Amino acid sequence: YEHVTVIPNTVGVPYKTLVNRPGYSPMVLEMELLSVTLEPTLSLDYITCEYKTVIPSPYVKCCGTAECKDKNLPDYSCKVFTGVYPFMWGGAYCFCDAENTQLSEAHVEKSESCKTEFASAYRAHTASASAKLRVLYQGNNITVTAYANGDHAVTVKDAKFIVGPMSSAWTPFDNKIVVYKGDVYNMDYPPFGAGRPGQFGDIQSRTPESKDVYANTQLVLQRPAAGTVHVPYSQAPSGFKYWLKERGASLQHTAPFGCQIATNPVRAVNCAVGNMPISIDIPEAAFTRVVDAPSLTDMSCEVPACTHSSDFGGVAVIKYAASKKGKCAVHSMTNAVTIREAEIEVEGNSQLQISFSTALASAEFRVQVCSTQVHCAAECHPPKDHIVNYPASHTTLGVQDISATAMSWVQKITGGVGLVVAVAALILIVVLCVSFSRH
Amino acid sequence: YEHVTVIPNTVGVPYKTLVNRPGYSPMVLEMELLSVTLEPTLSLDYITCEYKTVIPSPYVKCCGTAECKDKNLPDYSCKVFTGVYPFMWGGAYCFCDAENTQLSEAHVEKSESCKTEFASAYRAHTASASAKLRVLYQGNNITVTAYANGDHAVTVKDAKFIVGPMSSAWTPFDNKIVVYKGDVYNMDYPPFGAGRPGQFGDIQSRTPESKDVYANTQLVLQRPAAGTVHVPYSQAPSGFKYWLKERGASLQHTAPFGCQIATNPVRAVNCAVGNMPISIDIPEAAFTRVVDAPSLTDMSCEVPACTHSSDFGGVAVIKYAASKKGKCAVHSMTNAVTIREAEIEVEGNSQLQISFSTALASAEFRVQVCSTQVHCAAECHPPKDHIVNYPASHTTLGVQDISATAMSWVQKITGGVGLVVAVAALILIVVLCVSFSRH
Repeated sequence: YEHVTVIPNTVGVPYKTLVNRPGYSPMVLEMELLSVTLEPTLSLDYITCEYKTVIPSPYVKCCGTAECKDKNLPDYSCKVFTGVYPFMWGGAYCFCDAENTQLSEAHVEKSESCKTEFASAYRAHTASASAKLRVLYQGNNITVTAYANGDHAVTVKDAKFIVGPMSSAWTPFDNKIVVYKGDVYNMDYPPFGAGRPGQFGDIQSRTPESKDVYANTQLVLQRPAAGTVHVPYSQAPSGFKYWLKERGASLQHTAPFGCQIATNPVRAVNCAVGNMPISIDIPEAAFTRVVDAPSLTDMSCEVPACTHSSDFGGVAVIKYAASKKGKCAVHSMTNAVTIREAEIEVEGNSQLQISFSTALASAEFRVQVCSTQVHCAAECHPPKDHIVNYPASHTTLGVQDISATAMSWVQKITGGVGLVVAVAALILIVVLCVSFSRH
Repeated sequence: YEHVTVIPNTVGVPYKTLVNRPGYSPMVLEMELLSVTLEPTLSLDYITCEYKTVIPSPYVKCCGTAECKDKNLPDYSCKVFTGVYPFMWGGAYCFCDAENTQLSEAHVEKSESCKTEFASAYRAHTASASAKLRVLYQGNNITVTAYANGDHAVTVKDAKFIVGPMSSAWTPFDNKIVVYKGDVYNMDYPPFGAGRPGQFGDIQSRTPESKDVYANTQLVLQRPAAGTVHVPYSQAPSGFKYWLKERGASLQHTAPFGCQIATNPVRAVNCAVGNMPISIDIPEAAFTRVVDAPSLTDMSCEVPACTHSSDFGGVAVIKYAASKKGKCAVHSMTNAVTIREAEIEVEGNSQLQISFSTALASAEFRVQVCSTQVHCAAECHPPKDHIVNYPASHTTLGVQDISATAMSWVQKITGGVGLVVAVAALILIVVLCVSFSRH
């Protein structure tokens, strides 16, 4: 028997689906999503990290002008400074006090630390959805793991499950993301080979191990002074270190729908978006014939107490004549009231007790037990706790088409006004009938 | 100077662009795509290959009934047959006949051959398009390799090139593809865990090395021939072998737009779809001032021959007076005529020869030789050959462009009819003016 149902894409909340196969006792399956994951497919664009500036010992040519040639190093710079008269600990270094020049050169390369401390610029395309589903099949708690793309059917206890496709293709991740450690950011990182100084991406490489490094640090060599032998320079500070200080909140804290973000690999977890279709193939052996099942008679419902609040604030007690001893499923006949128990055992002429959750001020519902039904009704009190740390178990909130009891006031006013109109209309019609009877 | 152009994605066809930077001599660049690759990102769903049926020696109970035990092997089947009296080469298997029964069992495993002979079922997402561009820059042929997503900067000869984004996101690959050796197919392969016997994907595993194997071969054990111990069975033939025989044409033979398909990695090459924006950052050192360039005066164009053969069969000769020896860039002032030469060397008082390709019946066009322009005209002949082995170098012409100078027939006829209308209109106007002058 193929049964198809749809549940909201929420986590930690059970849903009930009724399986009606004629000739067999009704079956109720309790389904709960334990985890939902959207895993994006990523392609690495580049790695950015802290740069290292390399400055070889300066060359001093005492008598004559020093010269250098262009090099192909990532951000190479070279300059010759004239009129220098450098000193060492033992006194002046250079004999000539004229035509004395210093040759300074420097280049930029990726730091060795880039193998450990770096940010990865990734491109996101599409995501593969998957989920862990708990199903109360045959009274047992069975965990079903499958992809949520309408594929990868899995079989547990001879029951085949197909999950998805998802009703929504929304993801918390943008096309461009940056991953540092456990933190993922929706950052529009600059194009490879065209980074800017003092900003994220000032130094770039395709992979951590690559020797191909782009660098733009605006490294400028400065003149030495006061007889010193140093090689001063002006260079923009690493944009990586600046970014780390100014990262701001990551998607783990800013993403909508309560999405959790994880890395290694990158995942979006338990996003409350859209819904998830589920198709279950149920073996014929899983069904009990109505002739073998218990059949209840002379049933009646009472409701000792009710609070219209979360976590099943209502309680109902139903008296039944068991007839044959056995067990059967219990299901609500309305979406306004949800019953916690999926099934009960019936014996003798005892009463059954079930709990329920509703947003209704007046709980008006029917309960189906062992293929027969009773009518339950109660006035439900409000909660005292304004706020709770768990999601509501009831289906929805009150709507214009749903109201409390003792609302006969609305009917009485509507009826009274409608009567006044009906009478006024009749009086005018009768007078007109007379008017048209003239001549 | 940043120069932005758009060229067609047709590979092997050069396009020229004019760089107009006021104060400097006009520069002409030639660009040709050598290769365009659309490389899809793939995610493996499953591997399918030939299955191996495993049948262990049967068990014969000489005087009694054997029983089967359940097993969790991928397609396990077991049956016990009665009334069997098997023989060996040396005589009957046992003394007892009527109570003699046989137990046969079998299961299915993926073949060890699946390591080298298998088809991979992939899902495709997006393509990381890239291109290899040939550029004529400063008189030299340079090669630029870059991604075509618009986010990759490549600098050559101090000139920065940006390629893309692509004007089209079309790919020859569908969302679901199957790859065997060098052959990629677009097929809706069956979902994992739910294959069908005798069809592709009858036996599946997530990876070639996986021990988790799904199989649906509909293996049924049959009763052995009397007097024998063999184990007969009915099983669907491998769907992999059937698929190999019925594969049909591969995408490299069926794909639109002349796409070439290759595997390892899977990619589409040189698809003639849409166009590709290119942005070039040209350094000031690359430019020559108008005062540095030769000035060309008193020049005229003569066209000794023209055929619209699409092979640059047209020839034009331009007589010029140059102020000094040097080089000038040459560019067509119309899209109907393309000139093969990007630049010409000019000296003293002489003439230069260039070749061109057009589809015009009458080659009326202007040519910019340096800082000045000359007008060319010719009557062009058709080619003798019907078919060529290369794409046309000329562009597509509209209705107003294909017309010859013989179109003066249209003007004479249209003018004649227009004159008749103008006169008839005048006659009516004059009569109406008189008509209201006498009433």
